[PDB]
Amino acid sequence: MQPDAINAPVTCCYNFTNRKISVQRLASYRRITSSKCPKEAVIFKTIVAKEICADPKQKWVQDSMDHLDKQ
Repeated sequence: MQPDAINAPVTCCYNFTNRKISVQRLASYRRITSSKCPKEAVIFKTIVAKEICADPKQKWVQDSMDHLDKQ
């Protein structure tokens, strides 16, 4: 499949944020799935360039995808 992602760094989330984030401040996102991680997650990159770990299961989270996907 991959060429040789074995040397690629692996990024995982260990806890999730508890405060919802404004759509006006989210710049991007990415899904965390590597089986090397304790669990699935979403990493939101903010307008002030901060990266936050969020629960895939939360509505605010999912709706934030919708808006970034241009809804």
